[PDB]
Amino acid sequence: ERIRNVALRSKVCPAETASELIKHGDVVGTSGFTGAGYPKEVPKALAQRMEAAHDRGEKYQISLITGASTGPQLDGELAKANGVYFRSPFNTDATMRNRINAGETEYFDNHLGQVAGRAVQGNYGKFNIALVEATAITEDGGIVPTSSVGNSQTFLNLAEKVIIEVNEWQNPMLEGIHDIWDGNVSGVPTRDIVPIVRADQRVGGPVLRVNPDKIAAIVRTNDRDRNAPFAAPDETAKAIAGYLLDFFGHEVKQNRLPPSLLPLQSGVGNVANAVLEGLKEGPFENLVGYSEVIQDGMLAMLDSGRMRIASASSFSLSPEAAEEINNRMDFFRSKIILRQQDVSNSPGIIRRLGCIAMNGMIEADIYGNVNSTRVMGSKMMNGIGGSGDFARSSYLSIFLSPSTAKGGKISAIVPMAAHVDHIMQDAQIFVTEQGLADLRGLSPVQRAREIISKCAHPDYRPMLQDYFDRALKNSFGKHTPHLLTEALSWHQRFIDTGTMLPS
Amino acid sequence: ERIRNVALRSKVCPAETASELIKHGDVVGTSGFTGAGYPKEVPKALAQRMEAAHDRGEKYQISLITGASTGPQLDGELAKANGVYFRSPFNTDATMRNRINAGETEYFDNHLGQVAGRAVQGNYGKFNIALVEATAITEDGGIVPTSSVGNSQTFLNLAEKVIIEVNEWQNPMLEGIHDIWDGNVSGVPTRDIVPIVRADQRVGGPVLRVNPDKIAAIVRTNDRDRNAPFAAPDETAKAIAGYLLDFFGHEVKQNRLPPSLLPLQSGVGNVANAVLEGLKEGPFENLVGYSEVIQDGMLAMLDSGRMRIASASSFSLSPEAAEEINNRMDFFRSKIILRQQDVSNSPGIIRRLGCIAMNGMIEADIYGNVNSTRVMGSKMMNGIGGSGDFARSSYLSIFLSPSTAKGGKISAIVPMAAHVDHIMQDAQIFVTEQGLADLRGLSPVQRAREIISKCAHPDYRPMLQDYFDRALKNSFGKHTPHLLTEALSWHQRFIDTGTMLPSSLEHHHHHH
Ligand SMILES: CCCNC(=O)CCNC(=O)[C@H](O)C(C)(C)COP(=O)(O)OP(=O)(O)OC[C@H]1O[C@@H](n2cnc3c(N)ncnc32)[C@H](O)[C@@H]1OP(=O)(O)O
Ligand SMILES: CCCNC(=O)CCNC(=O)[C@H](O)C(C)(C)COP(=O)(O)OP(=O)(O)OC[C@H]1O[C@@H](n2cnc3c(N)ncnc32)[C@H](O)[C@@H]1OP(=O)(O)O
Ligand SMILES: [Cl-]
Ligand SMILES: [Cl-]
Ligand SMILES: [Cl-]
Repeated sequence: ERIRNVALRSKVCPAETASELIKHGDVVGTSGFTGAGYPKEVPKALAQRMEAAHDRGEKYQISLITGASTGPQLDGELAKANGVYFRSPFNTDATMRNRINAGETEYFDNHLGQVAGRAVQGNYGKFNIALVEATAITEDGGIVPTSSVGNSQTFLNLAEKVIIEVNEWQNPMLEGIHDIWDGNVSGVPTRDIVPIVRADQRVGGPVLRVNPDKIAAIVRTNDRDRNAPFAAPDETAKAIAGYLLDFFGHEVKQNRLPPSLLPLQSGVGNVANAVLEGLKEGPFENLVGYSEVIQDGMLAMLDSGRMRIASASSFSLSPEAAEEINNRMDFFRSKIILRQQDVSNSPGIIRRLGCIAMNGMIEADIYGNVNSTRVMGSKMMNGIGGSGDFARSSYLSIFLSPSTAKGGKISAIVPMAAHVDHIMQDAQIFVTEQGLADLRGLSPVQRAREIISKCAHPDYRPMLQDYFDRALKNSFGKHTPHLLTEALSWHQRFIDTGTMLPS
Repeated sequence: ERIRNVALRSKVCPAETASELIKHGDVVGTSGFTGAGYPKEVPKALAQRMEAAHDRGEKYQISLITGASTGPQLDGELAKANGVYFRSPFNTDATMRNRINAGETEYFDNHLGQVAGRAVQGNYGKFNIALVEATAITEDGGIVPTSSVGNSQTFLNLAEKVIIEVNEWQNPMLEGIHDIWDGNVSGVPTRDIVPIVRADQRVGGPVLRVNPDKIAAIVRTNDRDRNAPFAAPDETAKAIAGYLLDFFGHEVKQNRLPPSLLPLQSGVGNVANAVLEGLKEGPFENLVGYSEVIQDGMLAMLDSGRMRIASASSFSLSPEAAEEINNRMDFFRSKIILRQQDVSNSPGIIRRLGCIAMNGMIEADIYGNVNSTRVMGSKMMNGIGGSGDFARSSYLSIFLSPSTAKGGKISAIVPMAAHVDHIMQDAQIFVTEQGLADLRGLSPVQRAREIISKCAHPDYRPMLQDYFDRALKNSFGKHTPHLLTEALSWHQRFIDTGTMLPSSLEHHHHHH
């Protein structure tokens, strides 16, 4: 029995009835982070009732605030129903992405570590509903989270009414893996000092806390987390990993990093995951993770023993990896700590621990400004996520990408980024399959020489050098030379012709 | 006597001789932050010898790393001499700015709170010289800083050799105003918890620490800081301050801020001065500053009790205010704390205290991304400074600017910023003399509607609205609509014609 508090069993009701607690205009905070631990059955019932209401000519939309990305049962279903008027902070569902890029759902991708604080400040409005997935409800009424923690504790604090989905699909042995801190991380200033001084330090307890009087409904569910698999590292990804591992090796040899490196943060995506695959058989032992997420590769690192322990807010496992950890939860449970996302992504803690940040990117310009989010400057991919949290706060900020995209039709190194998420100051190292650019110490024109020569694809490098050389001659100022008549012209060329390569 | 350690008196020597310790190629770390507490006599002597070398075909340049901005005697003299091959992290000297924008001095404007850490990591190379201005040297060889702390403790730690300038112009009773911590803020990980939980909290001691064996020279000096003329509020600044104070008043009446607000950070200038004058007149009490700087307007508030404490790394005072804080240093030393800049600008502390950040800007685009640094995308003004430290970490991030620049020929609200320092996520409130845009809760298209309607100048609003409307119809995606063919075209128009305003001899979509 998952609901171990006998009194709360009287609150069990159908998902459909529970969804009726959610009214047009409601601000709804949910569990869910990188396709892990989001509610499933209540959103589906909601979505159907929304569609019905729209047909009758009744407005029915909500504001949906999450930990980060969710899954087809939540973002997918509600987007199909046209039922979300505002979404924050991070999405990876294709149907919701389409709503966002069509202007049908309003979207703001906050820094993930800041979302709890902004919610408490009231930036999203009053929380009408918290909808949280649980593994179990303890005898004293504690809510055991599932495969993520995210913002669930904050949403439970803020919400007028609480709906809990108790998901029998989730592993009962997850209980104990979470660390939920009682202190003021994201509340009214002055905030508390968070006493984490080692990446493996537990400072909290295993359950979310909530006043039982606020629980309006408990829904028994049975449905799987769903996420995409990662691309098995190809020649490009392996080349990137090789350059980065060589780099770490040199840093250690020059005594600029310990032999066990520093706590590692590995971002979302295939490239970051391939680096981890490299590290699992690498020359750095006793590694520690202090990350936003644990992807397949990090789990692989724990398995090989190269990494001793990993801190994160969530799992981001492929279907096959997810099945792996559940068969072996007793081996992995002691190697993993799942924290609130305002703690995993705390800039104070990230800087204190000296994290190494490794993140993907859409594109960088020749001066090493980075776009993580908006293709051609206007079309959202996923969101900034915690990449800003970690890039700015880290000891070393590394960005990783194939040098081209769309089968060579796009250069990932451009004259000017069409959108900036990470400024020059927040990016020190760039790696593509062409090589590695170490920008420490360098002015912007010196950054450009390194990025162009080390990272750009041979198809595009002469064009980039041509832009830079002519900018140096003709730019308004020479500190960060640009030709404004053509800075964004490669992007426009792609829009116009389907390729950044001239005819 | 300012040098109270007898042994160190033997290292006193003339400025010119001290300057000979600095060699071509050297990396030099100096005191100096917002025009306060930078060395003066040794840089002047160095510049002379640099020029003399150059005249004989001999190379002589240094790398100059500071706290932040310095003044004519340092950045000015060395720039005139063409003596600086690399400069970091922040400059406001006009001659040095010209070297930077001509490509004669390489420049990187690091986040001010990060500079110490990157120096310790080795990003600037090995420090050959630390050149630091002092009020006094204590009996046990402690170095009492002057009108700023900046990065001086880190530079003293890293440098192979140390030169101290003891400046008798600086009031002796500055001793005690500084708080220097020996804790690991910017050293090798894992770093220490910095335990500051109140803006008035001291965690360290009154002196910089240095192994006396590294002190190669001490120079007796007597010269003024750069006390920039008071920037008297004009009507634009007063309007901006008016909107901001009205906003604060409303936040308090809605219980989203205490009647004592939260610790305040402001940049320097016209607008900040108007805001400080407004606070002195307003309905708020028990104010607290946690900032980079002490500005003129604070002294009156510390005097009256309106402000209880001001934390900063430096003084940023007019001649009037600078001489008044001197004649009353016994009083003001109890009301002010000067900290290392890696503590004044610590993101963890700024967030913990819940600072309200109020910063200037070159321009913002319609979606509320902010340029603080690079005019037309390529020409450096001053540098990012601590604006990223505070904007990102603050409880509320506010950007304040006239809606136009260059006598109306530039719009400070543009289709696309030519350079970005602060992304949308780091900017919640915009204020111009046209009004205040509160962007909390808003998507980028919603941000644009508020920025265009509240902040843009009437001469530019129709052009902005036209760009936005056509972008909404034609952009590659509609999440942050752009027209890449014309996104930077207002900037190019300024480069080519000296104005962003269009000619009616040509078609423009908003004219119809
Ligand atoms: C600690 C917080 C970490 N979180 C974050 O960094 C969140 C933001 N980052 C991200 O979303 C991902 O890292 C990125 C930026 C999408 C990169 O992901 P990744 O390493 O898996 O890259 P990958 O090369 O596989 O490309 C992923 C997608 O982006 C597309 N893409 C990547 N670079 C692109 C570019 N320069 N232009 C256009 N599309 C691009 C790529 O085509 C693919 O989309 P489709 O499958 O074709 O629809
Ligand atoms: C806590 C750390 C705070 N530190 C920082 O914010 C450092 C970065 N910020 C800064 O340097 C300043 O806030 C800014 C952005 C230069 C604005 O300065 P300010 O608020 O005193 O405004 P002000 O209108 O006086 O402008 C300063 C200069 O920039 C120029 N300027 C301002 N906006 C401009 C624009 N949109 N286009 C071109 N020039 C512009 C202005 O003409 C003036 O130049 P001059 O010295 O007369 O040749
Ligand atoms: Cl650097
Ligand atoms: Cl801290
Ligand atoms: Cl917000």
